Amino acid sequence: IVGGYTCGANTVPYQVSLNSGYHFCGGSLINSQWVVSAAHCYKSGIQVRLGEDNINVVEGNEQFISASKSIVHPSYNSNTLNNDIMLIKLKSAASLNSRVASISLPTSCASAGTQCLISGWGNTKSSGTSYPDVLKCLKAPILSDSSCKSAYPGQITSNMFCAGYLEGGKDSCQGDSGGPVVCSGKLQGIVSWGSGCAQKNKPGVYTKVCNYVSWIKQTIASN
Ligand SMILES: [Ca+2]
Repeated sequence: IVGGYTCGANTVPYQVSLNSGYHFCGGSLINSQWVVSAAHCYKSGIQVRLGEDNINVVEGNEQFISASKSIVHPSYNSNTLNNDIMLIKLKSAASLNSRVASISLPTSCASAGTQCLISGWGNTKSSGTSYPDVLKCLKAPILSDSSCKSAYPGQITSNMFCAGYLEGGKDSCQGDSGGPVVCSGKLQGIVSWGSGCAQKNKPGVYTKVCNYVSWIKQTIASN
């Protein structure tokens, strides 16, 4: 997260870190057994780390649970990033309390102008590289479809939305991938892609979670 703020420990209780020897992506806990992330975050041997603030220090609220199975969206295209969503099942159910909690799925899509919270452990610099140990947060609005398409001609599908600031300086970034965009207590987006980070006229692009609720529910019901 570039141009954000330190969230505070366990203030984003649905945020998870996906670990394969190291943090590599975010995700969102949506029930005791399941995490939503980006399909571009797929790999084998994932450990889901819940209850994290400092990802390099054991601070007392962590639950580390291996994934039993990952399900990339059936129509994910890794070239275009269309349908950039994946479900991850935990081998055992997480213990839920106020520091580790699920986030609700949307029942309606969010509109441009809605304010959201984007979070993660990704790079905090728009030029060069600095990875934080503690969770970072950014409040940002959803942008209009027309501004999003104008920013990224030929690239924005009906399964994507832009959020952030056209002036630059405030965005998600590498290592935030897969993490949440939460608006009015609902998971509306997944950190997906963008041109660099925090660049002028190049806002963040997010997977439009409301399009996937049917798939998520039916997949959980049978897996
Ligand atoms: Ca920790």
